[PDB]
Amino acid sequence: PKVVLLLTHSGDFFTIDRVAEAIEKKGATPFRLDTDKFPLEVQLTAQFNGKKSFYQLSYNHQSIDSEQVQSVWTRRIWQPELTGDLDPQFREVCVRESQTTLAGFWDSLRSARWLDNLAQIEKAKNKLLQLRLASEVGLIIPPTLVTNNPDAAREFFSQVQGRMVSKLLTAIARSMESPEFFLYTSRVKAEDLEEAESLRYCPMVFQAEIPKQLELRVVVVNGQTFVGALESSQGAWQHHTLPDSLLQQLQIFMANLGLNFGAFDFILTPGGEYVFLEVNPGGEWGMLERDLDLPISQAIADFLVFG
Amino acid sequence: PKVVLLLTHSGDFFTIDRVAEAIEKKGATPFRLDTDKFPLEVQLTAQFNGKKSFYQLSYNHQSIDSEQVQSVWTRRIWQPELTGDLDPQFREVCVRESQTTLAGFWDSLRSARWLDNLAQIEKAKNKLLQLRLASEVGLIIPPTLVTNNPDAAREFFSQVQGRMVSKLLTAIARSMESPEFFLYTSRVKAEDLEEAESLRYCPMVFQAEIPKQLELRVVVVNGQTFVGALESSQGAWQHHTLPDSLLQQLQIFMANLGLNFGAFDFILTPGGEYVFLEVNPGGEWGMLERDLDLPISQAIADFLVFG
Repeated sequence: PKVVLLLTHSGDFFTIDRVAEAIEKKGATPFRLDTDKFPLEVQLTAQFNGKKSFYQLSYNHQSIDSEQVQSVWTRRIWQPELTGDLDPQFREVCVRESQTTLAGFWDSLRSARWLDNLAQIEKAKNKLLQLRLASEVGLIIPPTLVTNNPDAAREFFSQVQGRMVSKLLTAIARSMESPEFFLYTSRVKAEDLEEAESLRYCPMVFQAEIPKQLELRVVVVNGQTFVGALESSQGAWQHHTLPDSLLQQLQIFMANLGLNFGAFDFILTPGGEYVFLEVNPGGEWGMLERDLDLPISQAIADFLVFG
Repeated sequence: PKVVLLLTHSGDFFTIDRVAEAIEKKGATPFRLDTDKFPLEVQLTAQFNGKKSFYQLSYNHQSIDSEQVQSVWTRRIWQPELTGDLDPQFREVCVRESQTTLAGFWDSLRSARWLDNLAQIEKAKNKLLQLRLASEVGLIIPPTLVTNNPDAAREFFSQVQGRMVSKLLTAIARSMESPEFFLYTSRVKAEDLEEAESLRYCPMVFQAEIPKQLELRVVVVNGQTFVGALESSQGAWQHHTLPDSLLQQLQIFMANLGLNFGAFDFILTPGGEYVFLEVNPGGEWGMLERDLDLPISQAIADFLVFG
């Protein structure tokens, strides 16, 4: 009942600092676990006899056990950082046992309050489920195809009435002066071919390019909503008010993903329709808070320390 | 409402044949999807406009769409078979988009009856959660340690009263005359060191060796139980009756994993105590059915076609 576990990457700064400070101003104690640093710099131990099976965690000369953890913040769950040119089977077993051990430790925290529960996060990461559920709840989506059939993709390029089509893929953005990195959906233009031997029969996600006057970033924390907008014309986030009908749909989308935290990307078309693009793959909200003074970290701390 | 989807590996024979035939004797139509053959030989397509977003599946010149699927049998969910010496980033994207596309297709079958639902299976695969839950429900487990702290492992070797300790790892068994393969937990004896540079800080699972007069394979299908035993002394499965107190604990274990199908490994000690070892990692039941005429496939077909 005495620490808030904050799960991040070791190269994360602004968002973790704000949440961590908001947590201690509330009276609680945060503990930062860089998940990329397991297993090289983090030790986990658990013993089972049918007694209590609790876990002990050590990281940077600090240590906690699982009954101390009262809430968990899933800022970033990263794959194990493994250094070098390791033999492939040794590597495969290290990575698989590391993931298994971590999953064992997350299960030992099942009674803490999670923002958010890992099973929800893993499911919600899938863009195809997002689109299916968004359209079911009444959100507008861009026409979208997933296929490993080149014929079906060829046919899809003709049904987008007459617009461009892009391929979609999650990527990491790192440069741009600031020393932080972001997860974002890259959009390469689709100009066909049958090459890419190494991707020949591999499925891809294709989506109709939609015209925008605004990009929206909608961050929802436990029923609080925080909205930034960018004017689009090839930026600084600006305030924006969403209609309540859209907010109600977002909550139904969010409760069907089992999530209490979400960052959503929308566009507003010239015609004025809100189009859902995706749950932002990195849950990225730091620019909103600083550029606009939106107290997102406070709402995060509030959920973690008081529900 | 017109096919039972059977998810297997393309090198699976006995178990899929029995279930498939039991299904058609009931009046239903099975459709075999070898998941290892996606994406090279299986085509998946889905289109989203907010209309219906259904999926089309083709495999070996047969095709179905997701509204035809009434039930799904998760015999084997295998990673994508990818052939060759592919460029690592192309490979990484193919594999990640293949998994994403498959997960999209499984979501489109969310209204069919699953044996078992994939979220349960993925969670239940974790041996550490199995042990935690087994001891909570009152099943006896062998003393077990997971750690990447060599000191903690050293200490564990002294607390097993005075028995041998093995390391545990999931592996694939393929030879032994018969042309099928099995998932099983390998047990290498623990004789320490600080080498294995490639596994130096990597967690491992250590377990006290327990004496056995019997190994048990307990297969449960929708509240029906099927038990095989092997006499241990360095075999042919033989009948065995479990006490009802153990059966009640198994059902509580199974309902806490959200599973309607499970293959469990136990040992019976010389002293006569049933010790839980693990949910059999491959759900392996084929030898039981043939060596002992236990109608496991019939119970599987029955669940899939009628609930």
